Amino acid sequence: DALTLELEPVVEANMTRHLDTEDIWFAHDYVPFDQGENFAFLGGRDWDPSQSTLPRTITDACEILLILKDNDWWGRWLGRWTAEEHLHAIALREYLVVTREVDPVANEDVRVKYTQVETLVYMAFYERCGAVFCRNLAAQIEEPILAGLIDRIARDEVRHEEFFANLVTHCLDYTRDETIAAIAARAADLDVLGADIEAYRDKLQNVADAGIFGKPQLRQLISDRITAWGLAGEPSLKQFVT
Ligand SMILES: [Mn+2]
Repeated sequence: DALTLELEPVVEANMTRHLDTEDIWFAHDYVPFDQGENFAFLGGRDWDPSQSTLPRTITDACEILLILKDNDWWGRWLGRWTAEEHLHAIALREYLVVTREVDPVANEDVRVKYTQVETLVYMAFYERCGAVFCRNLAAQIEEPILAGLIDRIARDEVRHEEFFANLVTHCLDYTRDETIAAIAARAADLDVLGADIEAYRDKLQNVADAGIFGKPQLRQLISDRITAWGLAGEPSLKQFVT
């Protein structure tokens, strides 16, 4: 269709950029397997609170990320983007279970319509949320392995945002008032990361209190993203700009 055909040269240029500037990392390289130990089923010991040494703010933030991450040139991009997201989820899970920093039972227990433009706009904001969250988190982590891991993730999220946001720029050029309306509607309705997670109210409040991510960070990044599209004085969006 017509939008897909408009976007293909932009998808190509961005895929080309993303590949030529790639600096590939592996989840397994950020996991201190030497510290791992058998659980009680295999003759070791089960988890208990004494095994966790990281601040609860840091582990709450990581559990939120993990939950979110677990859930044609364009096809080439979606496949690449998907694999990067997946990579993040593996690294986080493996770090967490090897180090025993959280109760692994909790996170392993099986018992517990958008237009195309609307979708690209949503993803640009959502990746920017990811990038701010992981940047702020990495900056508060003193444990160097984990700090390294989260910093890798943050750098990928910057790249994700750049890619989606560039597609949105081409949408603003091809089909302006549609794109603006989509930005207005997302700006009004976006919530903090993990707002949809059942029973995470306490964890969200804790990561907000630490300044990693909350309503103030969300409000500012929304203003910055609108501004970065050159839309800061656009009449229907000035109410989301600080
Ligand atoms: Mn991402």
